[PDB]
Amino acid sequence: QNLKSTDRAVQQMLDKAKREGIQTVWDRYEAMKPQCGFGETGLCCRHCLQGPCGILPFGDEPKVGICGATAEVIVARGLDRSIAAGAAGHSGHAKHLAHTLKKAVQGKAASYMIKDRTKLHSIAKRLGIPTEGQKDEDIALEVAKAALADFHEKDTPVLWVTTVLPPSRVKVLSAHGLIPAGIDHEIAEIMHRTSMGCDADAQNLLLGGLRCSLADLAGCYMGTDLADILFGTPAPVVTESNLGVLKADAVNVAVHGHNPVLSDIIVSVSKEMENEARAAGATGINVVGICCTGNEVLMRHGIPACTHSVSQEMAMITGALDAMILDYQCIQPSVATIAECTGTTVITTMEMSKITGATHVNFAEEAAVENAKQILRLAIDTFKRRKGKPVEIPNIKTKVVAGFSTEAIINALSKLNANDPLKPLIDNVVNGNIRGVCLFAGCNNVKVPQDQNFTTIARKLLKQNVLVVATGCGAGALMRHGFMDPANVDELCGDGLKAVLTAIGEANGLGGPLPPVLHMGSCVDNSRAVALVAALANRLGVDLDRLPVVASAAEAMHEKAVAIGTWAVTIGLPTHIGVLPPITGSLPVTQILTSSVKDITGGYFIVELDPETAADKLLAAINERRAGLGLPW
Amino acid sequence: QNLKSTDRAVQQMLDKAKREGIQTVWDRYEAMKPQCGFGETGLCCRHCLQGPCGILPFGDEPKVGICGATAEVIVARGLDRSIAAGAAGHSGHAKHLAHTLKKAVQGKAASYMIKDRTKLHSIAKRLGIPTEGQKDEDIALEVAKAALADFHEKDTPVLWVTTVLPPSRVKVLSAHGLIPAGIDHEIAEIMHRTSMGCDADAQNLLLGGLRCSLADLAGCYMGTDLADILFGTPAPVVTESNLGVLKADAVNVAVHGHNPVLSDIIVSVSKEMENEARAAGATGINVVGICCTGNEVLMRHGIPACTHSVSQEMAMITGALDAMILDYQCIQPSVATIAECTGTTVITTMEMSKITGATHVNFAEEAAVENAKQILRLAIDTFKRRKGKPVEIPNIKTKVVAGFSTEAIINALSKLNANDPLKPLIDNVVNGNIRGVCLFAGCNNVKVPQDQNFTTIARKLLKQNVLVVATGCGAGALMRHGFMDPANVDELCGDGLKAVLTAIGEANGLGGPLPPVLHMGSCVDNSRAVALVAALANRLGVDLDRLPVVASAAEAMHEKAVAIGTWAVTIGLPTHIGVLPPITGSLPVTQILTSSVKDITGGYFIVELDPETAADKLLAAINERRAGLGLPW
Ligand code: SF4
Ligand code: SF4
Ligand code: FES
Ligand code: FES
Ligand SMILES: [Fe+3]
Ligand SMILES: [Fe+3]
Repeated sequence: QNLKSTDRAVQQMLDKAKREGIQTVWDRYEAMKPQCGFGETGLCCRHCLQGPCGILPFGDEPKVGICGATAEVIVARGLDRSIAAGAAGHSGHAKHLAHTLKKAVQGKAASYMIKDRTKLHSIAKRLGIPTEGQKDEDIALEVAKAALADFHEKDTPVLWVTTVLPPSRVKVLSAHGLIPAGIDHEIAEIMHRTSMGCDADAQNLLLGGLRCSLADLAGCYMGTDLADILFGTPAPVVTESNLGVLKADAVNVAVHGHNPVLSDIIVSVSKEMENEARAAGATGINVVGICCTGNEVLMRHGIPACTHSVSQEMAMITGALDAMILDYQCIQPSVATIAECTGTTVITTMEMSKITGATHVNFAEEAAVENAKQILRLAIDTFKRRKGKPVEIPNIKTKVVAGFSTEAIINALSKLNANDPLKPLIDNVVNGNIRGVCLFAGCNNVKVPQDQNFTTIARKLLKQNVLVVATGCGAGALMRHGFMDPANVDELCGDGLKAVLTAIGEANGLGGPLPPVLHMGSCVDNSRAVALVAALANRLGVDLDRLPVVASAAEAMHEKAVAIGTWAVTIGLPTHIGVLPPITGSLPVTQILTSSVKDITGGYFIVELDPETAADKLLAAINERRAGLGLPW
Repeated sequence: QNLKSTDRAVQQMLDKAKREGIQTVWDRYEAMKPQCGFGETGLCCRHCLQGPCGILPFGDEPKVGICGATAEVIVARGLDRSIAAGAAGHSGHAKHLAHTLKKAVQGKAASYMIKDRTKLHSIAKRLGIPTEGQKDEDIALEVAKAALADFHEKDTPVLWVTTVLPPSRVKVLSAHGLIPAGIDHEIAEIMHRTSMGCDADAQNLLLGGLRCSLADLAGCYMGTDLADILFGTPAPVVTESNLGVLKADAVNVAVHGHNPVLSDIIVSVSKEMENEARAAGATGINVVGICCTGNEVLMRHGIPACTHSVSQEMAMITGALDAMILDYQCIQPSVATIAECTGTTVITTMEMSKITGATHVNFAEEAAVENAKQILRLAIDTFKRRKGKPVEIPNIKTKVVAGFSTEAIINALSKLNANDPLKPLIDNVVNGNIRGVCLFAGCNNVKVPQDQNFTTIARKLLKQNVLVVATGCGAGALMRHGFMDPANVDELCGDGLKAVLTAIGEANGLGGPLPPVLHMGSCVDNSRAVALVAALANRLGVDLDRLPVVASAAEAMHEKAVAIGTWAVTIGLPTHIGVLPPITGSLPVTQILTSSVKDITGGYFIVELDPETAADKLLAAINERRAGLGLPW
């Protein structure tokens, strides 16, 4: 089981699944091997009914697609389509929040409201929207109108790109025609250009991909901003993670997926439904989190995290999960089958995201609280059905400190310098206490033993004094292995990083250091690390491609992660990916994405499947940036 | 060579290619076999880095994707993505025309103008735009603003759907939530819902696909309307087709691709550049057409058609093609390689559609005429370089009567009944002279011997008195085998159809019948047959799914053809596809698309690879509609 996951509770549940004959993601992976080399390398195209076209990586024919598409064209077109799909996911998340805010301030969804008015004012000022003498409701109405308008062509380019990156960075990208014209415009234009008999030049295609990745960034940043306006900006919180956060004696309700719009309401309504759950004979309603929706309610409300990503099925294997409430993205459709063996009620709520065999509750913001009650009532019923059943929850959980938004980080730092809060952090970079900054992002991938790359690379970087922040299921992997527990700072962090974490935490009324890794939220909250990095850039006078900041999608799975890696490259970062992406069938494209892109954006991909090597390479990139600033290392 | 193409000039040029060692689409196809069964059946998914996932059509494992995606989910998601790519192509075509019209009437692109003011007024009235007391330039400005606005969410659904279908049809589609909210909105939402861990219900996914296909329809209809405003509505014209339209003694310039925006300017400017071409020693500039751009200038200006689709390379094999001017869509990137053997200058003109090895001319509407001169000058130079070279143009050409827009058809019919022009046509349906109507649409596919399905099915339907109309490369296939030559009416058409064609043509000052097949334009001008069918629906009081109208993508290749077949099904038509689409790996999805979709839209797919069988099935569907109206058959 140790080749499947490094998580001990996941191993316990894999044993139970094998005992009980429940098929798992790892079993389906085992039945899939050997996987196809054409697809694995990118050398396969189906954008034509003349296809499929396979191109051998090496040897004799076939050497070219039927229409004459070369290997680099096929590879570049495939990658471009996956960037557009990732952009479309983060896009739809943010679009739906934009509609929710619009509905809220127009009196149509009373379950929603402006919870963060300082943020609303910040965003409106950054966008050039006038605040002075305006009603909050009208400022928010303008901010939502701008959000929706960034999806199409207009007078201006995408404001959630051009107003969130330092002007020098915007000038670099715009001299290469990389500034998106509208989010959905870019997605559709990718789909156009990559269809048969269109763009057939790898450089041209990859430039389009960089532009589309920035559309994805805009969607992430939009979603973050709007969820913060709607639901509050995260501040540091203490909670727990892993399967042991489940309780045999409560109604256990997992919120799963990505959009917090419904699950924040679920969190707030379950509090009221406590008394009714307890009339059914439960101790209460125990809302836990899975994947990014879970991270949203962990960041804002301290909801404990049950599990993430490749291991989501294992929550159900305990027999104590009574409801799994989905919205969309990264939900294994297998849950709906597995529920028939475990008694969990799987509930979808989004019209475009349904799974055959799952109960559907048609969620509308205009009836949010009503929907919530209905859904939790189903959960309560399911708990009744397992009154006295034996459950096996592994008694494994870690302590998690999280809620480190960029605003929270800046406030924490301001306790060391109120008038120039980024300065303490910059000072410790300059004197070597902080070697650089590494963002861990992305998901788990069944091909990599779960969390192994995240934890190995993290361990090496922390010993070398790299400040580590994390999002999405990368945050999830690090939190389930103790990396967000301050009590591990001694074992994990080199002396200088230890000193800075201790200084900031003791200055923040915690009596202890900050945790070894700063949890910055969901996959859309990858934009938060942009806002931090951008701010450092601005405070220092230099473009992003000169900062000792790096990013690692250590176990990337989802098309969203490919779009995110591509916009970490486009805004200027060295960007490790720890899973093989479908680029190795073409040397020209690999060369562009790992080398010559440096001469356009300053970022570049680092493709490295071995995590010790990947950590060396990330440390080398950080130290190259240090030397470029004239710093020691 | 006869198993490759049924076109005699294509066979001559295949012989020359084999002689001279030039690789062709058919050779690359031969090197591709045996093709992959997973892709061919749809049972393959790469929307995850955990992939590729192959699912055996039959047998043991693998039976499910790694994430638990079933076979019908994988198949439905693949098909949905190809509908969105087709929609994105027709979408971008129409978007670019919308921007061109906007630029024209704002004084920014003087090479463009309102050429059809009657059409502009029609469109503005159909859209609810006010015409009375308005400047043309301001009406057109409103019409372009509405065009651009149909790409995103707004007060209203997509007007190029809801104002072009009969209200009963709009009510049917809207009771199923199939009315698109914005063209690019639908494309992005498909990309969202089909990415990993989202929609996992085949019915839900296929309903999304129908909605996206209607976005594609909107894009087609928009593109038609705007090109008609900008460039004139086609009226009947006489021209020629096939390779013999090339002339050894002229500068031979092929316009190739889909957007007429540049090639109409090329047509008009080459007239002036005649004298300069003839100073180089040519007889003149001979502009010929390939694929849909060619069909646009054939429809409007009588430009002769050289070739289409699977056989486009053969134009270059003559050695007499001096320039091939591309915009985008269905251009085999092989042209750019083959040009090095044939001396043709391949010129791309669109920023998102470049081919490695081709000269790029950056075309801007604001400098259209200038760009044209530059491009034709390159053509002229290339002609000089082959002064005295031997060329082999096959002396094979057919006579083509074309330009049968819906307006042209209605005018022609109005010579038999001025006050009720659809009535003569309806009368002859009712008395059996016209059995029904069949639209041939789509491309050629290297798997089908070129034009064989189009010509076989056409022959059978014409003998049974079916009125046949055609677009795109289906129009191309029928025109190159004589089906748009009135002199073949006797050999081709049954007695009643012959009588109606003779009556209309002799009433239209032609002294002969109309041609056996009505050429209605490009792939976007598939919308023209909608406008005709809709009008018949409205004139008769019945929904489209009650008319004896059918559609056949007899040799479909491009993702655009899949979107077109899907919106011919969604607006209510029996819709034959003559190439295997990637649906056979899932019986549920095949059942939905060929049977149970009848109970939603009234249309259905007819998948039939044998053309004699396909013609039987199309005749049976037409006669089923006849019986449903209570007619004889
Ligand atoms: S677009 Fe080209 S490479 Fe792709 S399937 Fe079609 S013929 Fe093959
Ligand atoms: S989305 Fe599912 S079926 Fe598709 S590649 Fe990923 S794991 Fe396999
Ligand atoms: S041949 Fe395996 S990915 Fe297509
Ligand atoms: S396995 Fe051949 S299409 Fe993927
Ligand atoms: Fe996840
Ligand atoms: Fe074509």
